[PDB]
Amino acid sequence: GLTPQELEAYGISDVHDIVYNPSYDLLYQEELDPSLTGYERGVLTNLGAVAVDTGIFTGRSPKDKYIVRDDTTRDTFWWADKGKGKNDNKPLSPETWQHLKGLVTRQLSGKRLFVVDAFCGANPDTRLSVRFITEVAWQAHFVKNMFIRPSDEELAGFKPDFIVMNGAKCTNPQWKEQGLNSENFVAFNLTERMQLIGGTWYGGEMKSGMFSMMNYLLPLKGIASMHCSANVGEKGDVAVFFGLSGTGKTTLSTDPKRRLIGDDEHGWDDDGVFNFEGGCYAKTIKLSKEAEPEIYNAIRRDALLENVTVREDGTIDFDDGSKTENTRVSYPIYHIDNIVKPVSKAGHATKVIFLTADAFGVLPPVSRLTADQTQYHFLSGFTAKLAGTERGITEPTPTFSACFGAAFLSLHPTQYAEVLVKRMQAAGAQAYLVNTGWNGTGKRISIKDTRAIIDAILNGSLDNAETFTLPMFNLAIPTELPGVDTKILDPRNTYASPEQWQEKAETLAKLFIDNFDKYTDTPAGAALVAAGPKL
Ligand SMILES: Nc1ncnc2c1ncn2[C@@H]1O[C@H](COP(=O)(O)OP(=O)(O)OP(=O)(O)O)[C@@H](O)[C@H]1O
Ligand SMILES: [Mg+2]
Ligand SMILES: [Mn+2]
Ligand SMILES: [Mn+2]
Repeated sequence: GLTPQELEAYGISDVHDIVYNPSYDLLYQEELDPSLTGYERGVLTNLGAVAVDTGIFTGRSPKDKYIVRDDTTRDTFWWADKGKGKNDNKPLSPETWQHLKGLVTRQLSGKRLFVVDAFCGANPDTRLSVRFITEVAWQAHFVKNMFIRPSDEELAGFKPDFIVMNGAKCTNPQWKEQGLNSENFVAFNLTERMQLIGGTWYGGEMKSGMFSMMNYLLPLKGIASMHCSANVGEKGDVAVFFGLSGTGKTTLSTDPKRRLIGDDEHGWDDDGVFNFEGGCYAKTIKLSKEAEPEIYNAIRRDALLENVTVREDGTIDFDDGSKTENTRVSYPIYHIDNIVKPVSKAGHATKVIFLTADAFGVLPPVSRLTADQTQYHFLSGFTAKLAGTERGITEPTPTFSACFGAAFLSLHPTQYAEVLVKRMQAAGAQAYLVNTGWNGTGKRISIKDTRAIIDAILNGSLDNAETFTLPMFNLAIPTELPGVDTKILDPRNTYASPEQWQEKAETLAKLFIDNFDKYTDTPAGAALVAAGPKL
């Protein structure tokens, strides 16, 4: 356990009630306490899982993310203001940090506090020992699910390496005078080894905050740090699935034929690929028990639903995105039946899958990448969406996010690329581009077809298939694949003619070219242009 004087050390005073390492049973009764008000309230669903609303913030707030610039961070961080590409790593002063710390520590003072000790990183040599402090039971539940739950033995010798103080209920009235974005804040200090959260209740800030910290510390020690899911076959063949939010990393890694290593966040060291987390954070929008039975089955007692609409009878409307499109459920990883255990890690990845949801309907469902294309597409980090749907228009809107996760990058995209390539080359890994998004049907490729594509990548079918070169993007695509619909494999087949596809392909290529130009300020970047799409 821990004493109230141990919290004083952090600046939190007069804490009468400390709930250290709350059990799942305790979190359940806390959440369902009928006297809770506002966003603290949990409701019990017919699936046995507790549902909560995360408040005004139903996703991350990258515009409120700040990192203290000091002698420890100055020369290594990928700062928002240093002319090295757009990012959310906005510099914060030590003085302004101290003000934010006072807000949170005063807010947590005199309150009933939940303290969750956990690990970020499956390996003792590189894991953070994180102490999370919160005044909201469901927030403690979120981190219990999403971080590695220490054994009783590990708890006895637990020494925090990082402190996360969640003061969601407090705001910053000085934000205007302090040059900040809003009264809310998601702040990091690498000198004091601390994250502070104010204003936003969204639990994801804690998950993505610690990921940002691993993304900083690990590649500085030669370890790749990756926004990917990962799984392993019976033979010990490991695959990682990169991709932006909504591209299928959680959906497609949850494959009953494969043992799940992890959902979202992985390191790659001398020994192999290892999960940072102790749980999975699935999307539930339009969730289908038939399409995703394993994810659906995971939704039960100890899972935590977010922003879903719950009917009066306790049933959930998974289709209802009224509160948000970003409806989620966290659950501890063992809610998945086939997982790597007791420790979430395996060997070196030999299959590297880049997932993308191409709203432009240009990209093939699968193509095997060249070495240079792998690098080009990794730095590009493309996905798109239909932004106009609620208005009855397409509005395909592109996102280029370096390393398929620029939002969590603490170092230059190039540093992530370099270490990924080093690990890939030593392992003889191969890379694949998968479009889990749209084609000329104006509809998304089915989950079934995509799963059958993944099967073909993993089992070697794709590697041994006859291929030809898709024009413009110069992508090796197969003529056919076992278990896959042949028509869809060539992105041109779902339009009236190849020329209608070409119109869209030219548009998309120009976006890639315009976007990549920022990487050409170096000889290696400039050399990668040849691997990109060509008009
Ligand atoms: N062909 C397809 N392949 C994969 N997912 C699909 C497909 N068609 C529809 N989907 C839906 O797209 C979403 C993919 O979301 P998923 O949870 O895998 O995102 P993610 O890549 O894990 O993102 P995050 O980093 O935010 O966790 C799900 O809602 C899934 O039901
Ligand atoms: Mg996911
Ligand atoms: Mn007192
Ligand atoms: Mn993610």
